[PDB]
Amino acid sequence: GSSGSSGSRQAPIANAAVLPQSQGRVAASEEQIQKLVAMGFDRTQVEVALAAADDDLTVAVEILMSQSGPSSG
Repeated sequence: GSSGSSGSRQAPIANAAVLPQSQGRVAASEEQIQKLVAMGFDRTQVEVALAAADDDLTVAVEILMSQSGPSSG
């Protein structure tokens, strides 16, 4: 028959880079750390991400999920 399904477009692929120094203000919220920590993340990881995320959760989560990559760092 027909399998249908035919769409999907414009998706946020790859993480967004962030230059050091300068950009360093409050943002990370406890609610988030918990929303992440609750999921099974580490406060630190949440913060670190939340940072690069720019106070973003939907993004941070992605970072938390795919934080440790195939590299030492």
